[PDB]
Amino acid sequence: SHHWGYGKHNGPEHWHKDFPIAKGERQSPVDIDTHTAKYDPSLKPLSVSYDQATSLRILNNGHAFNVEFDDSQDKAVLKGGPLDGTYRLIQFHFHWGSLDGQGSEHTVDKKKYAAELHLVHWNTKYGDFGKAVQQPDGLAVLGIFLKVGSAKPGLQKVVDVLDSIKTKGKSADFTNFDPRGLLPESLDYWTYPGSLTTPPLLECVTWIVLKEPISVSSEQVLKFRKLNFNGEGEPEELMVDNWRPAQPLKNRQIKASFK
Ligand SMILES: [Zn+2]
Repeated sequence: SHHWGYGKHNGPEHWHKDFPIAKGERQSPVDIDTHTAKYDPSLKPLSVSYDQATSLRILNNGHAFNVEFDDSQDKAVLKGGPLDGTYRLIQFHFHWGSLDGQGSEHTVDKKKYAAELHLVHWNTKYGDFGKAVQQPDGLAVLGIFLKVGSAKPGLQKVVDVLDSIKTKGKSADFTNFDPRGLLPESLDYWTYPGSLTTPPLLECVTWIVLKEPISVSSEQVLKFRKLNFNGEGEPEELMVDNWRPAQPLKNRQIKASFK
């Protein structure tokens, strides 16, 4: 079959066997070379409208945990920046490390952060998520780096329920979560065309990666690292290092929103 993971034999280096697009022209993540990434003055202001965001549930899918949202109307939408039209938030999740010095998928001048938050939106041009993922302009993912320092109050509600979804397949109701509480103070960003960073690795993503990291506490990070890849009863495999390394940039240019 096409089971995949982050281990020695089922991890990113081997994904291509089952998902040949893994060696495609627009794979993610990438290293962001700040020297070559040029200001684009044509990028419009980035707009997030999250006041009416409706979170539904949190689940451990054996690779990460996802917080899922009602995307049936324009209640949590990303617009502007590089984007044409309206993108609805469907879910967010994180990637993180076993150690603070690794965990991010994107890197900045080769620097790795402790983790990376992905807020996943899809383009209402296409009428549902399934249709959007099949298109180069189908998704917009807002990438937010985490470093370890001061606790992040707006993360605490997430961290506080991770004990209920320790293992693969677990889910719980998760309402009234405000994703605005996960944002940094500056929304300066880089953007480039790329892919899902997990199988099926489709090249449907406009990446928007914020320059300014959020700070989270070592306590919050420790809670992430206590999660399991495995299901209940199976041998323990700590959910850590669920990040894909930098892929070749190939022909692509990375644009900066800031002068
Ligand atoms: Zn992700």
